[PDB]
Amino acid sequence: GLLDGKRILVSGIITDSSIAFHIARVAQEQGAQLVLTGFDRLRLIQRITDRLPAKAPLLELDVQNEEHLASLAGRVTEAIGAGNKLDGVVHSIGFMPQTGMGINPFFDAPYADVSKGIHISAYSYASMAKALLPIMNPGGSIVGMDFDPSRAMPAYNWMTVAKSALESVNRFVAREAGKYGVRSNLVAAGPIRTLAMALGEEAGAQIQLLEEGWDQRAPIGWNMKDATPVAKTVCALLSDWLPATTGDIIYADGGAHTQLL
Amino acid sequence: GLLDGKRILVSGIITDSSIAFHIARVAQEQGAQLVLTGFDRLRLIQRITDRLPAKAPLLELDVQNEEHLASLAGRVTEAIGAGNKLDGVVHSIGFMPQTGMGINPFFDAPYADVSKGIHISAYSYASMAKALLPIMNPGGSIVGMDFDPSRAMPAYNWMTVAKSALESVNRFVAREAGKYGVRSNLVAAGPIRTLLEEGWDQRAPIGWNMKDATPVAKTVCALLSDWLPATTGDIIYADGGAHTQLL
Amino acid sequence: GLLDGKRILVSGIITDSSIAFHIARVAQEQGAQLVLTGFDRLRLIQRITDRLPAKAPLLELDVQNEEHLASLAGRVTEAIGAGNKLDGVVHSIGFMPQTGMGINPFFDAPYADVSKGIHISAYSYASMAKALLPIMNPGGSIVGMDFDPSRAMPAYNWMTVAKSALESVNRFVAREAGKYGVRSNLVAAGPIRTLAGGALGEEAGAQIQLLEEGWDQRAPIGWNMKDATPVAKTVCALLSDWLPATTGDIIYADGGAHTQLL
Amino acid sequence: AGLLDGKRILVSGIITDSSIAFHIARVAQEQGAQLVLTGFDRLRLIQRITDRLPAKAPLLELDVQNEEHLASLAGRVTEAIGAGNKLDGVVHSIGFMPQTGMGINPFFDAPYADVSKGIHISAYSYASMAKALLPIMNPGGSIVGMDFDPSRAMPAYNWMTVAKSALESVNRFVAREAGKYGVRSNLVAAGPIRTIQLLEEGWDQRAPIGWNMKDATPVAKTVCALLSDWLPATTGDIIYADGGAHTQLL
Ligand SMILES: NC(=O)c1ccc[n+]([C@@H]2O[C@H](COP(=O)([O-])OP(=O)(O)OC[C@H]3O[C@@H](n4cnc5c(N)ncnc54)[C@H](O)[C@@H]3O)[C@@H](O)[C@H]2O)c1
Ligand SMILES: NC(=O)c1ccc[n+]([C@@H]2O[C@H](COP(=O)([O-])OP(=O)(O)OC[C@H]3O[C@@H](n4cnc5c(N)ncnc54)[C@H](O)[C@@H]3O)[C@@H](O)[C@H]2O)c1
Ligand SMILES: NC(=O)c1ccc[n+]([C@@H]2O[C@H](COP(=O)([O-])OP(=O)(O)OC[C@H]3O[C@@H](n4cnc5c(N)ncnc54)[C@H](O)[C@@H]3O)[C@@H](O)[C@H]2O)c1
Ligand SMILES: NC(=O)c1ccc[n+]([C@@H]2O[C@H](COP(=O)([O-])OP(=O)(O)OC[C@H]3O[C@@H](n4cnc5c(N)ncnc54)[C@H](O)[C@@H]3O)[C@@H](O)[C@H]2O)c1
Ligand SMILES: Cc1cc(=O)c(-c2ccccc2)c(C)[nH]1
Ligand SMILES: Cc1cc(=O)c(-c2ccccc2)c(C)[nH]1
Ligand SMILES: Cc1cc(=O)c(-c2ccccc2)c(C)[nH]1
Ligand SMILES: Cc1cc(=O)c(-c2ccccc2)c(C)[nH]1
Repeated sequence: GLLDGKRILVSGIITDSSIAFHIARVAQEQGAQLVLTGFDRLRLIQRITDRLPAKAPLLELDVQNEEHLASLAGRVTEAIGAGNKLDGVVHSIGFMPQTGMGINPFFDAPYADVSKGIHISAYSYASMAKALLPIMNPGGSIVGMDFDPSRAMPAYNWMTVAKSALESVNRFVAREAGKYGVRSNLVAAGPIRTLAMALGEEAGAQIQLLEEGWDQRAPIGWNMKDATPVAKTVCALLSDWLPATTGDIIYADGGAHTQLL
Repeated sequence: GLLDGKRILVSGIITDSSIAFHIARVAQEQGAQLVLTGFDRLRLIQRITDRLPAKAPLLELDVQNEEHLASLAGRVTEAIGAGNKLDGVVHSIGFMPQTGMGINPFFDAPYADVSKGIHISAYSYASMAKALLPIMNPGGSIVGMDFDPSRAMPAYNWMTVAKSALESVNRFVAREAGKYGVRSNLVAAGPIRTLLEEGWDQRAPIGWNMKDATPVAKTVCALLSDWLPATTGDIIYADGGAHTQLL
Repeated sequence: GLLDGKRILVSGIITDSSIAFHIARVAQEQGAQLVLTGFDRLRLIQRITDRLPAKAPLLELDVQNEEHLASLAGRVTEAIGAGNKLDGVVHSIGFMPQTGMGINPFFDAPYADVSKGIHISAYSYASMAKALLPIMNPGGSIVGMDFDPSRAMPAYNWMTVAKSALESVNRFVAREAGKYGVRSNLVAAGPIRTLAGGALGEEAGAQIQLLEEGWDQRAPIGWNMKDATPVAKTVCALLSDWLPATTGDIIYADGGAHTQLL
Repeated sequence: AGLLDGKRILVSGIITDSSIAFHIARVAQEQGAQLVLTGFDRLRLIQRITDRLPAKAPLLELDVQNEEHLASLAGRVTEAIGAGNKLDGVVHSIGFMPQTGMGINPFFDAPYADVSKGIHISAYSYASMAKALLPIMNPGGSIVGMDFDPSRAMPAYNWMTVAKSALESVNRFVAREAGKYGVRSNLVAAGPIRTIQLLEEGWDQRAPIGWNMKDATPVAKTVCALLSDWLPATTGDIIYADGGAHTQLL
């Protein structure tokens, strides 16, 4: 069991297609004891999380709510049992209003929308670490989800900016986590056909070119309908097998980003 | 001169130590016709800009004020004259509340403070391009100020995250600017004493003087010129070559 | 164990301080079945490899010898048994004459010396893959050792150039390995006190001390140069099935030093 | 009042009038630079090509694989520019890779002897030229080399990619040496030029300001900008004159 006896917090489950769902499933398969955090539709998330191989407490967490962050540690402790701490934290949270991601021109995203997206997608990574590092064990691991933002691309627009910011946040979180003997890293994954992944002919064709370029580039290929390789990479970072890796990005994209054509 | 007859907008002058002040001075020395944008203390900024070698109209621009952005192009046109356009735009705007940049712990910066900083330091680069690209000429150049955020460091804290965001914004602005025949780039400058640093002069193969902004100002002018015509969505490093050296 | 039943080739053992020795030890502890390759002093290497927790066949491999590479696959097959293939290959080979790595000025390294170093440290990664990919299994993993060469530094000189070339070789090897369902990655490690101060004199002794001490200061989780286990563990992670979508890439086992400025 | 007025510059790498070096030399001359040219192997043919440049320039023989040429190069340049005068700029536009390590030939089928000759000419020689010409270079000087972005693998480019990865590393070490003379060292990572169809086509779409492979002037202009006094704080670095394609995914 890769994660045998490890207590791990998993945020970001909304559907069974969610990257977090797959992380949670693989982590449980690998012996982990999870705590799950959900946003807004908690009774709907519970029906989904009931599909996971093992039972796990579900706690409410809106990263934009300062009360949820202030009480999160006390609530996790109550769930895992007093005297027990977390060995891992998984941030699989992202959000960008349609104005900043999709068909809307780059220049037409109002800052209020961009700011909500950066708050949820990038700032919250620090918010979660701030809240959960006091209840984390030495040898611990914080993992976040990334989509390589080193180059501009169509449609992604302001979410590309939020990922650029998240990569910077990660590096600063590693400085803090280090003080606790905790590692902080991001998994930069290739495109995964979640429920969200209708937009019209132009954008439908844009996502087809990205998805098709990914598999051509990827020397080992890229299956967008399979989230298991991503989930297994997060679990590798949660394990004890990458003990000298922190403030870094691990690419689970089939190698696509290392190839030009 | 390097920018003879070029009409260039320069934002970010507050003191004579400001990076923008040096860009403006070197650009004027190189034949550029300037339009200057100031923020908040406009009568004070006019006292300071009067110190440059040539006269230049001063316009108010608060990047957080949507009215200023909506009228900016019409106000620049009025200043340079109807029928004339900008050949260059310089973004030398940055801000981060003390909670997000300095001795305050990284985790203690409230998001409202971080958001104001990202708005001013990163989002505004797109706001200025959106406002000024319709009144820009083919062959034009938009330049922004950067401080290499690729690796974390002490104190820079949330301003590093704003810089990381600005680098991403610049790559997207280049896609838009490109439709107008305009280049968009950032100058990742070394530390400058304008109103962390010592290792820079050692690391830099050609050295680094923090008390001198002229090498940074010159690089911005090179990017504003016609001598880097195939460079866009990129970062030019004017830091004495420190970022390429480990020790 | 992490590598239970996996047949893995490990090159680069010369002493028990060797990074490869630690990879081999951790891999055996994790259930791997090993084949070991040695250079020049085979009787010497056999004495060291006898210290590993399990017995493993030792084969001769000089990466500059074309006969050694041409017969390597047939020799590995003979050792693991016909009908069996490798699930992993570990390249822990590096060399740079004193002329190009150390106190000697950068400009004073003759090309013949630079070329031998690039041959051993960078070209050989492709040579090993060319030789061992026909006898590798889908799901396989080739791992190479790296030292972050993205920025220049004192004394590393031409070995930085060899690492810069090796990083490029790896990306091309991933294109080839990919056709076999094999991944190809590098572990960019922080400095480790292997067998290979005072020897270089005052000036350079102090230079390598600042470089080495900068790693623990920069690394948010610290850096112990007297410990190869974290590096060995990362190689094993790359050899496992837990990074299945990572290829042509570099994994940094440096305490996170390369992500920090100061 | 040209960009490079009165600057004495060495330009290596002219073989045809399609050569990137030919365009650097032409735009440098147009900008006031006094040039010294170095040629390889077919020197009488290289003289026929340089006679097409705007101004007269001495032509010297330089085979980067020849140790005698490198050892005498400085003395020969000094003789050409005049005793008491030094170089303000050096341009390395030299590259070579046998067909075994670049093209349709499988990556694994390139023998090391071929790879080594290519790395010698394309990467090591950048340090060889600096070693030879830095003693005869002025403070404020500039050494520029030609690059093709090797940060990601691609088809055909094969071992040449590895040579450019090595050259980028050599450039960073040359900056440490050049720095002692008050000299900068940089590379121009240029987009593709006709001096492969997917490279050449994919480039103009991705590049926000477009990319014309039939035009070397934008590349020549960037080299001249690096040779000028307008990038005085840039060393050990790479300037991308590629239309901006490398900053773009699609
Ligand atoms: N789907 C892909 O192709 C892909 C690729 C790379 C990276 N990612 C990243 O993976 C992560 C998860 O994406 P996914 O594709 O699994 O999508 P998803 O829609 O299943 O999950 C995003 C999650 O964020 C949560 N969330 C939104 N606002 C929140 C708030 N205020 N507080 C707390 N939680 C909030 C949502 O409820 C949801 O659970 C994101 O960071 C995303 O950017 C996705
Ligand atoms: N100072 C350095 O060492 C250094 C190094 C690299 C990059 N930079 C960057 O260079 C730029 C200029 O900084 P500086 O060092 O000249 O300092 P500064 O104090 O002179 O400049 C910052 C400018 O931003 C302006 N500004 C702030 N909020 C604004 C708003 N809402 N609307 C309009 N203008 C606003 C200020 O008035 C000022 O003119 C910044 O973007 C900074 O991040 C600075
Ligand atoms: N020691 C460090 O601090 C450090 C840091 C990062 C990377 N590395 C890398 O780790 C790898 C192994 O080095 P190490 O530190 O364990 O030292 P080492 O001396 O044990 O390893 C180098 C190995 O290369 C072998 N070798 C040399 N020439 C050969 C040839 N022609 N054919 C076959 N094998 C040959 C040697 O016999 C030796 O086993 C190298 O690639 C090195 O660059 C070392
Ligand atoms: N053409 C492109 O698409 C392109 C793009 C980016 C970079 N480059 C680089 O630009 C440089 C010049 O290439 P080019 O496209 O102008 O073609 P080219 O063939 O005209 O230039 C290469 C030059 O190197 C010289 N040379 C070769 N071996 C030599 C030796 N042993 N000693 C001395 N000189 C020697 C040749 O004589 C020739 O003049 C190369 O470094 C190349 O990699 C080319
Ligand atoms: C390829 C890709 C990357 C992402 O980050 C997201 C994403 C963005 C916001 C919220 C959730 C996922 C999507 C849908 N696709
Ligand atoms: C080294 C350095 C980098 C910067 O970005 C700024 C800066 C930050 C906000 C506003 C103005 C300048 C400073 C003062 N120094
Ligand atoms: C820090 C470091 C990096 C290296 O690559 C080697 C090395 C160089 C050549 C051969 C073997 C190891 C050493 C000793 N140290
Ligand atoms: C795109 C591109 C890159 C290069 O390096 C060369 C090249 C290779 C060897 C010698 C000269 C140029 C060419 C022709 N094209």
